[PDB]
Amino acid sequence: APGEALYRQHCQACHGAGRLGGSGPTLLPESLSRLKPAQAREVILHGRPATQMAGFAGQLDDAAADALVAYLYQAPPREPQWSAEDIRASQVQPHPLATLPSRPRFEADPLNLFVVVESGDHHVTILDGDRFEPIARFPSRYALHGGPKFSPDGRLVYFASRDGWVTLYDLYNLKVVAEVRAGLNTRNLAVSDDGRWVLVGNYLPGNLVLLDARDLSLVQVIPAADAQGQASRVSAVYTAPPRHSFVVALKDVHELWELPYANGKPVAPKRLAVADYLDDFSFSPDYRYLLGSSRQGGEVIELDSGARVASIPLSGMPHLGSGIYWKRDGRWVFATPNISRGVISVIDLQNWKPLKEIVTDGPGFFMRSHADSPYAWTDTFLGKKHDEILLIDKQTLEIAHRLRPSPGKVAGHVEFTRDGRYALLSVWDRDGALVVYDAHSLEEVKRLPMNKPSGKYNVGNKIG
Ligand code: HEC
Repeated sequence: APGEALYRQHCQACHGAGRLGGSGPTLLPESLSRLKPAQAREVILHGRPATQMAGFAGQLDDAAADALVAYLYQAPPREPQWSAEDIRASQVQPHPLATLPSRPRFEADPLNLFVVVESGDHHVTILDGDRFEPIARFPSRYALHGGPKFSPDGRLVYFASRDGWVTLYDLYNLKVVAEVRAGLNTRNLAVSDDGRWVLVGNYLPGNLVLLDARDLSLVQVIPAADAQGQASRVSAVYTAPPRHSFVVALKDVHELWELPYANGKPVAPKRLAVADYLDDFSFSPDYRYLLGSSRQGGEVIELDSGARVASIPLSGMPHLGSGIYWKRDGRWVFATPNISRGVISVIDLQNWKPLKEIVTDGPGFFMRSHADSPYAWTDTFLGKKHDEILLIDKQTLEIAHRLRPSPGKVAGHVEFTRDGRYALLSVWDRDGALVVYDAHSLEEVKRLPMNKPSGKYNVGNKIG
């Protein structure tokens, strides 16, 4: 085909042999699932503003650009592999933990640090959570995915990237400890509650990759396949601390997995049959129940027996993974945003009966709160109107307040300081910002300019 030859001559230098990546990102069909071919075409011709991807309009014509786009989105004749041997060969260890002191090199409170993902230019900022000033900034792997995870004591932070790279960062020494490429297209990762294991959930290959959390060395590649042998992508991996287990959502088979690690490296799944494909898990506070979205509403499964105990039909497809729990009149309640409709659904835990449907302007994506806050903070991140953060009173279940940090720009995602006194909102824009708010007065206290900040993650709240 003409695309391949054009690719070798003009592209392989940076995007690598087989489109696996190199200087530039991986360019497999899975890698480009969020990039429409017309957008890829414009990137190839004119480049990406303010990056190392320059335009090629002067080197190739319309037919050559179309040929290249067609090649990038075409499935290869055989699926690319990423073996145990590939994984081990990719490990690097610039600052092994054995060689580093175990003392914070800074004066900021280690438990109030924010890890801030700067997705516009693929950097990470480490923020002093009391001064709201950076103590470190470093370039990350391209297109971080899934939000960072922490070691149990909050000293170490683990990043996963779209194209399969895992990064271990030591917050005390402000240094990259190790990196490894666990797959070719990665969904997210999870850290065991005893701090020993990293479990990586991959789309490509369809597998789980188990790493030693101290140096990102390979422990075992676990192919994702149901009991009948049918291959599957991993949708997401989660930690269930009271069960000392990983819980795995599988994209393409009627199974979900629990991998216990109390007795050692979690290499053997306990398989639980599900009636329908189930991903985007949420866990009840006691981790006895799993709330998932089925390909057909919400499904409540008991983890031990795997029995389906209740079904909750809700408008549109609710984003159960982002839902949160709190006590309202001395009884657990659960609230979830929605991907296609503009509503916040509130469910009663005791009976799994819906309590109230709070109507909003548009579909949202994020939800957060704090023991010290009387509101649940959410958004309409996915709607046509999307510059407002909504504060839903935990008791009245109504939008009590609204926050509009940058009128006209996408506002979304909220994280608090460890004591809940301040809330940090992201304006997801090239001319974006991290906006600090007093969580009780609700007034803007500070604003940090950033290129498309996405999530920020408070050590204290993430490990508490
Ligand atoms: C190195 C100097 C490169 C060469 C030669 C080519 N590309 Fe590239 N490309 C490169 C980088 C560093 C990046 C990432 C830029 C960023 O956002 O930080 C890219 C990006 C792309 C993309 C977008 C991928 C995405 O995930 O959004 C595409 C579609 C792409 N590049 C295609 C492409 C083609 C077809 C090339 C030869 C014709 C080519 N690139 C050359 C680095 C480099």
